Amino acid sequence: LQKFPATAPADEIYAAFKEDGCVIIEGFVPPDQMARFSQEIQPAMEKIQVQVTNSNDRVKRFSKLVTTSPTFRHEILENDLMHELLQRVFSKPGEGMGYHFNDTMVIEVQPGAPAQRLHRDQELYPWWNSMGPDAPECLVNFFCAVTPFTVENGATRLVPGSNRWPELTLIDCPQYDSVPAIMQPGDCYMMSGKVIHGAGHNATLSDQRRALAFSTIRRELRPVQAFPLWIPMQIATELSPRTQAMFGFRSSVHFWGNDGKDIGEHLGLISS
Amino acid sequence: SLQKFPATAPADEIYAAFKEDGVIIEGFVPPDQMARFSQEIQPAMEKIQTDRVKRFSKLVTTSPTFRHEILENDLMHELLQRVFSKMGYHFNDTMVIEVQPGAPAQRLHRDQELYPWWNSMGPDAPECLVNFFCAVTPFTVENGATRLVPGSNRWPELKIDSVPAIMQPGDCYMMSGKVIHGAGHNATLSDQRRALAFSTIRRELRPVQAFPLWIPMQIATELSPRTQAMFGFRSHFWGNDGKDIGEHLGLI
Ligand SMILES: O=C(O)CCC(=O)C(=O)O
Ligand SMILES: [Mn+2]
Ligand SMILES: [Mn+2]
Repeated sequence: LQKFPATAPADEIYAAFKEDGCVIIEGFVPPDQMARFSQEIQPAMEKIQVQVTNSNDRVKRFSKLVTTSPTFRHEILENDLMHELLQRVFSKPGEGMGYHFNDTMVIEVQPGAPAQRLHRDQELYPWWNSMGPDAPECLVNFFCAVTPFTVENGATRLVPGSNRWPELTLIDCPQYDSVPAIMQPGDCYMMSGKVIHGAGHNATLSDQRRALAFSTIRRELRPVQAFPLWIPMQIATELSPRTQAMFGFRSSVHFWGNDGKDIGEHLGLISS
Repeated sequence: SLQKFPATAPADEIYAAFKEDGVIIEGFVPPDQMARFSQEIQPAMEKIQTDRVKRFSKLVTTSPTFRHEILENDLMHELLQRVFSKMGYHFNDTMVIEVQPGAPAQRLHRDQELYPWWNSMGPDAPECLVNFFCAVTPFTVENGATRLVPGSNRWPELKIDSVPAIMQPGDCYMMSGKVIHGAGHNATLSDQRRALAFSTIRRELRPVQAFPLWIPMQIATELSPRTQAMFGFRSHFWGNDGKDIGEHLGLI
């Protein structure tokens, strides 16, 4: 797993991403912004009841971020490097923006919580493993640290070469060896949907491991969150245009449109 | 390699024909519904203007007959369950395409070029898109009936022999995204070939129409629950933290 500062050119960061399916970006989010956001979402996180048994076994998952945290909708969402890398991954010259959000979720592995099974994120699109290691990307998660990731508080366990394996399968597996995603608040891993990984078991006793996941998918795929339905137009009018398209308030013809027109015309976001 | 079945035909006998040839269903939509629907969308279609083809998608808001009768077709869902489910399908688009006198032939294509990676998955790939292309007015060799190619789905690598899609009002052609086809030249002087397209796609795929964002909720409440999920007003995809989006919108 290579590592870059977020001051590094996008061509550089994305090259390691293509090769290994997986890069680490240091200060991908400014640590002051991450702690404002984290502070802002805290009354809501406290209001979440942990379950013990499931992917929600002693894990907090919370997606109401753009509606709850001003720092998220105004500053954290407006990451230029993210869009450079997303552009390079998903977009074709002349087709607009080739990507949108699948989900934007804070995941907090509680203490004692168990190692999540080794999966690929692209198992969500069941057919995608068949196109093989040389398939186009469907999914890229920018899995960010809100609080520190240690090996023992549940840092994501990643397999670096998974990106290029012979047969991408449901991990029916013939090899049935993982590395922790150690990082500091503000860092992030940028992970292909081809990369095998899973949450780590939080062996600590009070270290609530908090993360901020930006799950992005190609324009032609349906997201797990019905964002433009449950986000209010009040918040949407505070987002930048590229961010409104991230959440399905714009079409920025091809998909998610109104008779070939952008849906944002209908919603008032675009005026002729 | 192209078969025709009634609408009383057993859905598997219909799905078995779809599967190997990539199926015609006579009387898919009852002719009297299709007739009334076409009457309701007619003012709005009057209100529309080198390509000499009219396309109209605001069917759920325009037409009570479509909204309440034509959308509720139990055979359309029996077949989509057999094609997509492991509700594992939703709508891609609902369009009235009306080809006008003199309009040229449209280029042959597979509908699944919309998801540009699907052809690479070959002729044994899972289905991404099913179109139920139902005839509103009659289709004839003259007025530009669709040209289709029946075995072109099963081809190893995804000027050409074809069949015209001859049908009466109410008949559908149920067509895989893998099937090559194209509207014909409308050579008539007066025959506006009107058609009704149900483009359906599997649940993991995005639609070209942002239905739940332009169909008003005054309409959305007068859809059956399966038809609300068809249009994106219910839901695991398209949710609200795993919870059904239907709740937050008040329909559940
Ligand atoms: O939190 C982690 O370490 C991984 C989480 C993950 O992979 C998921 O939420 O699907
Ligand atoms: Mn995952
Ligand atoms: Mn077509």
